Amino acid sequence: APTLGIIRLEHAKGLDLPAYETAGSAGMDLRAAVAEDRQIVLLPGRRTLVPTGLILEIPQGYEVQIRPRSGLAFKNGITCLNTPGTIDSDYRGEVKVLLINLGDDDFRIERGMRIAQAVFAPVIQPKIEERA
Amino acid sequence: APTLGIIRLEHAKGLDLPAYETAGSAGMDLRAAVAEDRQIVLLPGRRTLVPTGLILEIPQGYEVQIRPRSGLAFKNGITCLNTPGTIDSDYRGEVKVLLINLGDDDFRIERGMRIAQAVFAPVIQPKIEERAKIS
Amino acid sequence: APTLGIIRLEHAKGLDLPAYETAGSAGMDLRAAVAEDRQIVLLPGRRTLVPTGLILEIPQGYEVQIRPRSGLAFKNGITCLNTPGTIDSDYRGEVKVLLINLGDDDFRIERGMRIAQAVFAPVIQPKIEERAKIGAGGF
Repeated sequence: APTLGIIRLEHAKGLDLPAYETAGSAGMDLRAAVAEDRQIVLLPGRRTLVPTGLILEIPQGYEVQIRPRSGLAFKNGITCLNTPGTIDSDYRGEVKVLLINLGDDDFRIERGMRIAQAVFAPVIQPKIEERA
Repeated sequence: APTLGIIRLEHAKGLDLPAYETAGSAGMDLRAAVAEDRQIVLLPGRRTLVPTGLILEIPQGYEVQIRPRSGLAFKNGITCLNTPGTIDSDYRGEVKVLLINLGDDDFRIERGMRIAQAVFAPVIQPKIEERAKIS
Repeated sequence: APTLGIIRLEHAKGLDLPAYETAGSAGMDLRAAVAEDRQIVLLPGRRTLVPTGLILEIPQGYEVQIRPRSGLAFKNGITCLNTPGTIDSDYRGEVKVLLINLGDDDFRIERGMRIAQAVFAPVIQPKIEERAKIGAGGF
């Protein structure tokens, strides 16, 4: 099995590492690493980039997809706007989740809230051949 | 090849099992297993769960992704809000599809309508190693 | 490595083909093949199907996923409405990207603009077995 490296930045240190819940799980929940005293309200129609405080180190040949939580999508109409979000094996910046409120409630985002799921997947760079 | 188990519930009566159209197909189309003599109305901005009438039995090591139907996205602005929806090997509920109307017309959901596609894939759980420095 | 064939239609003449930025890139950017000195102005809440002028010949056992660019989603609220758009190995039509504007400002699509990314990956088909009796997936 490949190894996924995770660095917790300072604002993610008090939150758990991502992990698979069971041997059957497809993904790992990611949480909002906003400050405890800086909760936000995502208004209907609006979008916001939510920090996780994580840097991912994905080996060559793999990617991580950032997918929506189904519960939040159903209950509140919240989703990830750029889904599935593509984290490259090459990326060493912080992973951030772009949420959009496509419902009609004023949705509160708080530190520690589960906001998305990460799925680790193979990816290939094919030879690209122009043809007639 | 791995085997995907499918249970058809009673309200899926008369609807075929999902199947791949060809050896080249990446996904299987799912249909709306809603009551036969009713149209469900999905107004602009609204979302709703649509039953497929299927329980999937996905073997450990694999997942199913639920992806949008392109034709309904183009023609009516309809999509799957939580796309790509993740169904794991633990899940044994009925598969439901979360549609949202991001167009300007009343959209009518009818029995048998194709509403999404299912893509079956292996899933990998990498070893998670916390690191203090960029490698 | 497998080979992705790309046939260029007339309106993609003059444009760079899709290519990976680095050896670690998961996706390669797709460009709008609208006529030069033509524009698509996409108003808030509207969707439009943007031509790439490319046909992909993907070999069997693989698919291409059309996914959104993160920068357009963040900066403009633009996304791919049918994401991830599946292109299978049987598909020989022109690739067209279905953009929707979920932001507040107009979004102007111009020739050559990078409007999506394509991710190439293996795909499998399981055997399907009907059963009578008996996790992410529920709501």
